[PDB]
Amino acid sequence: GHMEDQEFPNAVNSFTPSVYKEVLKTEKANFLVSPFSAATLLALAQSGCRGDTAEEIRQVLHFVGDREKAEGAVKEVLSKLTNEEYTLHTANKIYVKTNFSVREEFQKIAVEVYGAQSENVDFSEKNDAAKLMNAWVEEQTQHKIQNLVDPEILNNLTRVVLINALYFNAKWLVPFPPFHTRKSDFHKSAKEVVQVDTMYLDEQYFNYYECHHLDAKLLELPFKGGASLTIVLSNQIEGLVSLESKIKRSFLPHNLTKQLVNVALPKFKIESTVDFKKVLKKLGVKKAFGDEADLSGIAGEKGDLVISNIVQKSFIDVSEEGVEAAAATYIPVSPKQFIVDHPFIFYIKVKGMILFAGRVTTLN
Repeated sequence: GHMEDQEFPNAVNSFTPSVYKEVLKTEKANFLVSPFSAATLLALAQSGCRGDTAEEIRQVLHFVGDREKAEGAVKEVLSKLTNEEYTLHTANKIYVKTNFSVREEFQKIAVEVYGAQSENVDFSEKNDAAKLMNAWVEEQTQHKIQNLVDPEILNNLTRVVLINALYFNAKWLVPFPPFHTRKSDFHKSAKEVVQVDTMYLDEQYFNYYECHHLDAKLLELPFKGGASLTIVLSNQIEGLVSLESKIKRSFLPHNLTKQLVNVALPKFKIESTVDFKKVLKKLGVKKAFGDEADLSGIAGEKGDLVISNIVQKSFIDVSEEGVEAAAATYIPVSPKQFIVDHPFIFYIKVKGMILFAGRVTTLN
């Protein structure tokens, strides 16, 4: 990012499993989360904070000290997540209590550096505020993400709200042939099975790895432009919890090599809404949410504003052409087996950086 001494891409990757472990606590089935995107929003917040407040956020993001560096670093990653071959869509905003006019300097850095914006809003009228924020999110996500803010979360004390909506769009480098898509067994556990739409791709060379410590297999499915979707598949039907007790190892980079493989991957769609205040509190951000809070870089004086809520909403829709891809039309000219037919972890990487992570434990 800024080069005097990458370790921002690296900080996100270590942040990722910590976030996953927290989200698990409240999510009981499938989920999707972007630790990366949340991280860039919180970094925006951090820039408007001061003293121990801002320093804490820095500590938890295990982000770098210098502000030209932090800002430059985040500015670089965000600029690259726009490709000819794939696009990350984000609607990130920091809405602030009307009483305290947002400093123009902060609204500017939001746009110029952190791919977000900031705006004053009256939280008094709960439902108008909610609608306003949600309508903005809809316009910015082509109406794909709706009702992000539940007006019930708003109250007389709402001071600063972080909104973080996103979704990813990419094409498989080697798409699945839809003719071969069929209903097949998916084992949610030993005792229960279901029939769900499953896609099939044979005799392809994909990055593959057998992790012996984890008793799992890993497969990296390539997107056009260098992005990828990585599945972490336990060798045993009910082995997911095990992988989650060792969640750190599951996201670590491995010596993946191209092996000849057949793949059976269910189609899946997931929508998640994540309370990142809850997450960040367990990870070490305390001051910014309470009385000692210092958001004077955003507006007002110390103690006027606190971060009241942090809400991420995202979805993923996995199909034959890729993710959030419309049905096109295509034709082409003793393999390892990668049959994804029980619960698994997945994650999307771009240029070595994890963008999204999640799990599927249930399908229909």
